Amino acid sequence: KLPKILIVEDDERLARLTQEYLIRNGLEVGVETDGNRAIRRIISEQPDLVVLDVMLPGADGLTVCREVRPHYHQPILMLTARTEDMDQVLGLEMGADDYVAKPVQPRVLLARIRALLRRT
Amino acid sequence: KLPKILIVEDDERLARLTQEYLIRNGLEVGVETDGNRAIRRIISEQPDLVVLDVMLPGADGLTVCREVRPHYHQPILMLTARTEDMDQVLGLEMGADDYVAKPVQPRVLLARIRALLRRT
Repeated sequence: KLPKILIVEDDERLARLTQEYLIRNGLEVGVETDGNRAIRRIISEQPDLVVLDVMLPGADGLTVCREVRPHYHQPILMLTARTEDMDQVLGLEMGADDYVAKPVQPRVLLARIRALLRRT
Repeated sequence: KLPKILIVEDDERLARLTQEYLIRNGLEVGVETDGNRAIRRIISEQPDLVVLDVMLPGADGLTVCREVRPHYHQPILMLTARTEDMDQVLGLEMGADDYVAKPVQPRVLLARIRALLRRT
């Protein structure tokens, strides 16, 4: 009965390294690399939390938020290299509960994931 | 029926400038400058959200957080110059829902406040 995390990240190698670390810290973690696939997968699998990049093939992160939010109310943590002020404000306003700059220290990501899961 | 914000910040001038900005954006905002006073004030006034610095006289931000949490369940956004990885993890683990580095752009702070209020 571990918390289920879905990592949505185009960088396959980065996604996996992040996945392995979170798994080592009491989380069950899956990885999706396509934005359109993420929308379908998030709605059907209903992860406890989504770690979401803004830049994605198929559908970008902002579009992923808009499309899943009517059917998915769990925390979404945006994790991206798109770190300008406008980008951050826009992500949050579109439905992300957090917006984190890459590269993120593993422990910091874990702490933010835990804090979000705490308020559900 | 505006959201009520309490800013807890030792820099009186910075606190006021931040207060004025948030007020201009549909928030009711108060300012507290002492950690010990903040604990009493947060518990009794029950703000909809607290903007909380780590560095405070009387009682530090982590202590304030620790002390109010059994009697205060609303969002706490830590806003501080204490930006080390360990500091961030500790703040979140202590009960903060967000942890933001100073100086923060006004629009970004507003967005984070709204996202946090959204999750109640």
